[PDB]
Amino acid sequence: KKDISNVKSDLLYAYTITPYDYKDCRVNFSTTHTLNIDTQKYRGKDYYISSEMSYEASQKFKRDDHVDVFGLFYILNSHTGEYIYGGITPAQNNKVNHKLLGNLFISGESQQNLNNKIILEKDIVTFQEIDFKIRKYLMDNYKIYDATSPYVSGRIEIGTKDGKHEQIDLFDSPNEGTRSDIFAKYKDNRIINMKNFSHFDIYLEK
Amino acid sequence: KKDISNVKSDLLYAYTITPYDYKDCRVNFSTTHTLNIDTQKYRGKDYYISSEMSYEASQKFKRDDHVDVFGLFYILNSHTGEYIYGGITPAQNNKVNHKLLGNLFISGESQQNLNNKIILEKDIVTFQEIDFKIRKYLMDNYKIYDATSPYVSGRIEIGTKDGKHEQIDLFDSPNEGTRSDIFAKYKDNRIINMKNFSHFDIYLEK
Repeated sequence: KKDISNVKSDLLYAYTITPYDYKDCRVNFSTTHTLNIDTQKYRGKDYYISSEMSYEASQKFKRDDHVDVFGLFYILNSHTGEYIYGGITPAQNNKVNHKLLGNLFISGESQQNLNNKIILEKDIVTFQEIDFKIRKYLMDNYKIYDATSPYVSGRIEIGTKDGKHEQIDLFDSPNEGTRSDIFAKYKDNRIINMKNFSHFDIYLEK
Repeated sequence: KKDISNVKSDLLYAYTITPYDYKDCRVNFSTTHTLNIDTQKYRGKDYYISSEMSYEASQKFKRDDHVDVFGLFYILNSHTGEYIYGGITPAQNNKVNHKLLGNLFISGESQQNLNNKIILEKDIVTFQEIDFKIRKYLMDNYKIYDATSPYVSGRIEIGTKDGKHEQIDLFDSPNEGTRSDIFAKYKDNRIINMKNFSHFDIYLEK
């Protein structure tokens, strides 16, 4: 397997990044595996976002649909395009604010309360957006990916109102551990409806 | 299976098209499944070709390589991009002319000589380019895809100097029979070196 210090290294680099956050963009057209979205209003002439997704995900969107974008690039220096995986939801029409409830469980420590630290402004959100914001919070506040951090494993659990949980591994660097490898998981464009969202639980093992 | 008149219908439409033929273009960058190539000198500002290929094929090309393009689009009305499958070879440096030798075998007729009808100007060529030129010749001269054509099956056989043959089905319309379906086969970017090329044989069954 891959050694923990390499994993952290990969992730520190990969997630130290500025996400693309564009609201209400029109889908120009679909390709075999991607959606080409108009971001000219934000980035200038001829600019577009190229979102690679699974077939099932893509079929939910068609030419001219209005969409919101939240994704992390896996390529740099790419002309008029910005390349990401998934990160697409139907455009949010009315303004909205969701203050998330959450808890932090660090090995051998007492539960920490993280309520209201993370706020979302969409009713329908991608796991990619949720994942990123939480990781960033953890990186910023707990330096989870620093070489000297004591964490050796951990995950995020998204809890829904039916009592179920969705897990997201926090220390996984597949294949060569490049952004393309690490962000590939977002290609399913998994989304969650805030109305079903309960709270999140983070587990870090020392 | 698919009925023959539908197949011909699909192919008539699909192959009635003007190919993109651009020489000496620079590769801008690679994505997970495509190559983004600079065609600004031919199509204008910000224009590019996007060539989708198999992993193995793509790895043969890197940023800044000079390449020649010969491909058929599978998408229309796509902004500053032109989308195709494969169709990429290392740029041809010196001028060249290859007059191909070939034969036509139509069921119950005598062999027809097709020598020198098809000419190539590259030493290294894609099957896509070879396939297209021959099909077009057949469409133009034998109307193989017309509803009233008598052909019910057939193929092209590319013969190499070692005595081997590569077959290309002339009447295959997979899946929904869209250009995306029919041209997907070109994604392997299969190429042939003219020095190994012997002649081609076409078989049409009535």
